[PDB]
Amino acid sequence: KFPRVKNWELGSITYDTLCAQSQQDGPCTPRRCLGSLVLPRPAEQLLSQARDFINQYYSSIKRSGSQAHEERLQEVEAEVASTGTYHLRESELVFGAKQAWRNAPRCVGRIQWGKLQVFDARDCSSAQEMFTYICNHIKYATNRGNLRSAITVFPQRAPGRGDFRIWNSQLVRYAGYRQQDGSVRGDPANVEITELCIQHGWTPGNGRFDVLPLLLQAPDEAPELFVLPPELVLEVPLEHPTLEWFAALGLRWYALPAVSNMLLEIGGLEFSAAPFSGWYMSTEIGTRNLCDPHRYNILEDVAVCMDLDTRTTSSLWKDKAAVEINLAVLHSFQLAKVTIVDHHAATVSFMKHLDNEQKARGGCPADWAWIVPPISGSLTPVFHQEMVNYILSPAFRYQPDPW
Amino acid sequence: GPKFPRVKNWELGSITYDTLCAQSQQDGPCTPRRCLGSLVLPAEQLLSQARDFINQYYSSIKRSGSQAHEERLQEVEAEVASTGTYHLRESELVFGAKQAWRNAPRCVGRIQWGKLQVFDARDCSSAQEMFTYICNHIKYATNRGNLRSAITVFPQRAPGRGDFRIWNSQLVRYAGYRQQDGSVRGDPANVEITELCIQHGWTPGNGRFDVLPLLLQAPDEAPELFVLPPELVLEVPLEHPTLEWFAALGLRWYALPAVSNMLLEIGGLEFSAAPFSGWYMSTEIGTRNLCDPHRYNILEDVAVCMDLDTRTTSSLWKDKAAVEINLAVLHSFQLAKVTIVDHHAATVSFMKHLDNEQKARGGCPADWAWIVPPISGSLTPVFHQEMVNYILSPAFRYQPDPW
Ligand code: HEM
Ligand code: HEM
Ligand SMILES: Cc1cc(N)nc(C[C@H]2CNC[C@H]2OCCNCC(F)(F)[C@H]2CCCCN2)c1
Ligand SMILES: Cc1cc(N)nc(C[C@H]2CNC[C@H]2OCCNCC(F)(F)[C@H]2CCCCN2)c1
Ligand SMILES: C[C@H](O)[C@H](O)[C@H]1CNc2nc(N)[nH]c(=O)c2N1
Ligand SMILES: C[C@H](O)[C@H](O)[C@H]1CNc2nc(N)[nH]c(=O)c2N1
Ligand SMILES: [Zn+2]
Repeated sequence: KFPRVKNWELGSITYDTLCAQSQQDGPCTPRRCLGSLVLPRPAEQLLSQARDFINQYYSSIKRSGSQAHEERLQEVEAEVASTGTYHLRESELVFGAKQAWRNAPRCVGRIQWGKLQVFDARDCSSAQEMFTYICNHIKYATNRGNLRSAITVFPQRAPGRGDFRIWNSQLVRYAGYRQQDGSVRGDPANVEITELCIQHGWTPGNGRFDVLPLLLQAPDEAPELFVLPPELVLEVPLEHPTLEWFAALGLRWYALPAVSNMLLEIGGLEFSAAPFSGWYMSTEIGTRNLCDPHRYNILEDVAVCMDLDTRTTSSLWKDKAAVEINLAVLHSFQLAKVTIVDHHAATVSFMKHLDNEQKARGGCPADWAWIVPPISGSLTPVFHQEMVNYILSPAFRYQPDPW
Repeated sequence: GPKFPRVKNWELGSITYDTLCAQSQQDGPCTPRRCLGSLVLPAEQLLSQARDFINQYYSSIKRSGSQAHEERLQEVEAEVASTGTYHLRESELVFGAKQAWRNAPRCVGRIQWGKLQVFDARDCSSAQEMFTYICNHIKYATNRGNLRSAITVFPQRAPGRGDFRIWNSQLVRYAGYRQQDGSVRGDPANVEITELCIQHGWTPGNGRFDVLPLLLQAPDEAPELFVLPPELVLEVPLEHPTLEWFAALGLRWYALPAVSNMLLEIGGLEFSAAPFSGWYMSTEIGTRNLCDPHRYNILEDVAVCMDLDTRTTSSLWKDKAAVEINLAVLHSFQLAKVTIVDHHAATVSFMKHLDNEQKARGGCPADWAWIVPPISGSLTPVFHQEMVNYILSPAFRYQPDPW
């Protein structure tokens, strides 16, 4: 019934009781664990998700059962009855947004869950206006390098009609251009998205860090191409504290990590375009983005500059180079005065967050494989921490690509 | 598509469906409501388990349905009916032991499953004879440095009769002495067992690396204490290819990783004392044993020698040091010409193992968090491989400490 969660470093032990407020099923069954997969494959249902969410809200501001709580429940019943749907009040939205981040099992930065700038964008009618909002969000979130976490929430989905979508997977993304030789200049992860921009009229550059434009989609209309004003997009050239040759690799990364393809579910309403951003954890860039074989895959290159022995694996040239790369990122950011958090600091404050959430809620859904960073795993306290994963609502979801 | 778990590799973009999981006759800890994937520990019934394994045996020799097959079946239910247990034929045992290693979701060494040496010790009747048996195992398996995989199978559980048990978790372990100061000299993992040996008559050593004696338990007797002749316990003094001072730390490790407290379950029958052994992956010693906060914890020590800034996380001092320590392990094992495998090579052969298993059985149960190494996760290909975990049989199980 209630599972026992141990830390193998300290011998400490908790019991997750939060996991009973899970109303949504995951992929595992008693017969096989599938917890390592990246993805899945009526008035009544909405009304109870809403009732539950409203109760969560009035609880969150300790007014459960009071006057405004009663009339608000009746307001919702009344609106669903007559229309098959309802709408959120600004504050209610702001609550749900904070809560869906709080509930995200794969986010290691949740210590921050309470500090979130919310832009109400539900009064959007054109892709033009989407672009305007997307630009104010960026200017806000970037703040000359002192990064502030943000979300912008575009109009909810509606059964009569198509969705507001941002086709881009991230507001800021580097193009991936497919060469004659069947190789890739730029980011391999963004090949298909770079192809769409082009087909919808974009003139492409041909460097390895060409910021893609945005494809914005208003209901039931063709998507529209908007170029991001280059001064909004704060980038960081990568140099290395001791290695003078590093900078000449002309490596660089963008400051703002802002996901833009996930759906935000609150009280069983759905928000198909609701981009969110915080700040990077170094490993995201130094390890995944630059060292993944199916990304920029710079490991061999760097290591050769370091003059390490590539011939065998036991000289540990991959690990050696991986470290200098993450190192380079941290220095470069810290030097350009842009918010960055290394994997040690981040995981330490996630242990803290686990402890906060323990006393506050009786648990914390967490996805161990995603919370443990991609280098130096066991070197970080989270490695040694048993974790329970489950789905609480409000939530972010994956949704299908609009095309 | 197919109605079995679909299994993606994200570096390569390749897909497989796991049909092997259908063969799983036993629940693990996950449910649709919550994933417990990351948790470390979780007469009538006999006959059908036995029937199952006999069916497996006959499959493996291509004889499903035949006179010998069905006679063996008749033979087994005769024995159970008459006495409540039954006994394995020699080759049946060899098959099952190899099948339990093949079936183990948390071992990355499984590409070698077919090449294991099975020592039958079901005739053993004393703790002296147990000791002898263990000595031969260590001898054979150590093979002067050219390591050979082995298991020594002692007699099974009996209805109302005491188990054959090895009290030590591993055949070779270093002492852990609790200090009046609060600290621990030696390996803190081994505090209890060290204390259980002194209590049973061992005269303790003084060191960070004192090899423990064996507590061996014949059925229904107190455990007897046996000291391994030093010449049998092959150890590797640690040193660094280039950092000359490392050899001065006086760190060392033993060659033979030999688990000894696991239960081996074949077709219903339970072998409570059936120690097995292989060769190390570099990271077991260099990253867990030596760098864990709750073990030798030598990360700080080493970083000071390398002269890193240990006053801030973002110097990645832990990362740097851990890489040199892992490197020190490989160089030192290579130098002493003792078998070892680094995390890269190992993870590569596990991908090949996965490919093989797909073709042979249609899947491979795999505990992702456990397969992926404790440094350089995403640098090894297993990190990009989705894994299904489920329990097949023959199996190795954890089992309660005998005391
Ligand atoms: C504020 C600083 C933040 C840090 C340091 C951080 C860190 C991370 C990291 C390391 C991941 C793993 C992602 C990957 O490797 O692709 C992640 C995922 C995630 N984070 Fe954050 N995060 C931050 C802010 C936020 C904010 C503001 C939100 C929402 C408003 C958020 C919600 C999420 C979600 C929903 C995921 C899941 C990605 C997925 O399922 O694919 N995080 N975060
Ligand atoms: C041949 C060389 C082998 C290598 C390189 C290897 C590698 C590993 C590694 C790295 C682990 C994880 C250990 C940890 O960090 O706690 C492991 C676990 C395991 N291995 Fe192996 N293995 C080898 C041979 C064997 C053999 C001969 C057996 C038995 C026949 C075996 C059975 C197991 C089992 C049952 C586990 C799970 C331990 C647990 O559940 O705590 N392996 N293996
Ligand atoms: C808000 C926030 C802060 C932060 N530091 N980091 C993040 C994750 C970002 C950064 N670094 C990767 C990206 O994460 C994007 C979410 N995951 C992407 C994916 F891998 F799942 C694929 C497959 C299916 C869905 C689409 N893309 C978010
Ligand atoms: C046969 C073989 C080959 C190899 N390379 N490596 C091994 C694992 C050994 C060595 N290095 C770790 C140890 O694995 C032993 C089992 N690990 C789990 C544990 F240590 F946490 C505890 C708690 C649960 C109960 C059991 N023991 C075996
Ligand atoms: C298949 C596996 O689950 C996948 O490669 C995961 C592993 N852990 C991860 N962890 C984080 N933080 N981000 C990721 O994208 C992944 N990818
Ligand atoms: C807490 C977490 O489940 C635990 O620390 C696991 C993670 N992966 C592991 N993987 C291996 N090979 N060995 C281990 O001991 C662990 N420990
Ligand atoms: Zn699971």
